[PDB]
Amino acid sequence: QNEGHECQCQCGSCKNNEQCQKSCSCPTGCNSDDKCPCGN
Ligand SMILES: [Ag+]
Ligand SMILES: [Ag+]
Ligand SMILES: [Ag+]
Ligand SMILES: [Ag+]
Ligand SMILES: [Ag+]
Ligand SMILES: [Ag+]
Ligand SMILES: [Ag+]
Repeated sequence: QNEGHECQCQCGSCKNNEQCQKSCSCPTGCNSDDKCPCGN
């Protein structure tokens, strides 16, 4: 669960919706769409 980072999602849901831009284990590399089952 490595989500102690800055939301690094290059999507439109994270890059914008800051409701989940602070606790997602996305390994600051998330750059795909079927690799973002993030909701927080
Ligand atoms: Ag994220
Ligand atoms: Ag995302
Ligand atoms: Ag992403
Ligand atoms: Ag996200
Ligand atoms: Ag986010
Ligand atoms: Ag995420
Ligand atoms: Ag993601």
